[PDB]
Amino acid sequence: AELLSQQWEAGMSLLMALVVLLIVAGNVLVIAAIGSTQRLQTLTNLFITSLACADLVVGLLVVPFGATLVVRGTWLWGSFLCELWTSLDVLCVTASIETLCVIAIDRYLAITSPFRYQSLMTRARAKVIICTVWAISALVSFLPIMMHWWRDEDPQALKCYQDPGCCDFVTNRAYAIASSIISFYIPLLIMIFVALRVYREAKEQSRVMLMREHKALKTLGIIMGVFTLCWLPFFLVNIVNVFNRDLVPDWLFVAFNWLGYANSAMNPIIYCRSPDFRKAFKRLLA
Ligand SMILES: CC(C)CCC[C@@H](C)[C@H]1CC[C@H]2[C@@H]3CC=C4C[C@@H](OC(=O)CCC(=O)O)CC[C@]4(C)[C@H]3CC[C@]12C
Ligand SMILES: CC(C)CCC[C@@H](C)[C@H]1CC[C@H]2[C@@H]3CC=C4C[C@@H](OC(=O)CCC(=O)O)CC[C@]4(C)[C@H]3CC[C@]12C
Ligand SMILES: CCCCCCCCCC(=O)N(CCO)C[C@@H](O)[C@@H](O)[C@@H](O)[C@@H](O)CO
Ligand SMILES: CCCCCCCCCC(=O)N(CCO)C[C@@H](O)[C@@H](O)[C@@H](O)[C@@H](O)CO
Ligand SMILES: CCCCCCCCCC(=O)N(CCO)C[C@@H](O)[C@@H](O)[C@@H](O)[C@@H](O)CO
Ligand SMILES: CC(C)(C)NC[C@H](O)c1ccc(O)c(CO)c1
Ligand code: NA
Repeated sequence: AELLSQQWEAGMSLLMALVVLLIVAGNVLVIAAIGSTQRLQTLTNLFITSLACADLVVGLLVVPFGATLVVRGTWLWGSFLCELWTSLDVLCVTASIETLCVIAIDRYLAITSPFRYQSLMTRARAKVIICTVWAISALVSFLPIMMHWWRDEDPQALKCYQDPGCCDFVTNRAYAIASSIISFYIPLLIMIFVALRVYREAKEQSRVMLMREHKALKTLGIIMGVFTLCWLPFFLVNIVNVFNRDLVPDWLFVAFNWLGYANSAMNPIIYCRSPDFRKAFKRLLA
């Protein structure tokens, strides 16, 4: 009884601390490696840094908070922090997929208009892109949440909003679909379309130089495909719930959300296909 709890509490607190550590280590590495290598300060990696910041925010803030909830069984941090926690969660996924769109666009341009691309893309402009992405993302995630557009009238819903120990995120059907379409599905579709255009013009192509490039593009390809596998199952279930809560077991809907959080750990590992990243990872770790 009370032993079964202690075992679970402490073993979970461990797995959580491990994930926290892996995300936070992995992404600090990426930021520092780009931060301390002129070789690796390309325009494209500015977008990678932005992406790794998003994952960093999942490691320091999203996952710790969510861990305390999973381990201890309730929300211990009050109303305001619960909403702000939810905000940051939605914020991160949105910035992540929007940054992936920028990256696929950056690559499409650089590959079919290398001349137009050169005279257009500068450092001051890649900064503007990155902030515009974070602004759009914060707009679409904070405001509806802090304005309670996500709330429902249900008895269950109000049971939970009054209770300070509840941080369930029970939303209405409108917010569920709007949020999914605006935060995930639309950028997901843009990023697919632009990723297959990029793959067309990739095949339709000094040989050593082109192999090294296509290695980098596949890396980016993997980045995207894995982000899509980690999140697509959750946003599919998010939708289907609105029409039928009986079609998918609750535990799996929770699982799928964690799979999402887990994606924050994967990019630094995947960037180990790069010799340049790998040399900077070792040099840094001292
Ligand atoms: C409290 C929550 C909402 C988190 C707040 C996150 C933002 C304030 C962070 C996340 C991504 C960051 C950006 C990620 C990458 C860059 C690239 C970087 O480009 C450079 O001009 C210097 C890099 C170089 O040339 O070596 C400047 C900071 C900037 C715009 C960062 C500005 C601040 C951002 C938008
Ligand atoms: C809210 C959801 C439904 C929209 C998801 C779309 C975004 C992932 C992408 C699509 C096109 C992208 C835009 C493509 C081009 C630009 C111009 C870009 O470059 C500059 O403005 C620099 C020029 C300067 O120096 O002033 C700023 C970001 C922005 C709006 C990008 C922001 C992110 C956008 C809107
Ligand atoms: C959750 C994130 C949400 C971001 C919050 C919105 C802020 C809007 C962006 C912004 O304030 N800037 C654009 C950022 O590019 C200002 C910068 O231009 C600033 O640094 C300037 O003072 C100098 O560039 C000029 O000397
Ligand atoms: C970018 C995110 C944008 C989401 C914005 C959607 C806001 C829609 C407003 C809304 O739907 N409600 C008001 C909340 O402001 C709640 C109602 O849906 C609900 O309370 C009842 O009418 C139920 O009985 C369902 O029919
Ligand atoms: C509210 C009750 C929720 C209780 C269940 C919480 C599950 C904890 C989530 C977690 O950390 N993982 C399970 C994820 O389902 C492990 C992941 O790190 C794992 O998926 C990845 O390591 C691999 O997929 C890739 O190597
Ligand atoms: C329920 C909990 C843990 C806050 N998950 C939120 C989930 O990660 C999520 C992320 C992004 C989104 O756009 C939505 C929209 O329903 C939900
Ligand atoms: Na509550």
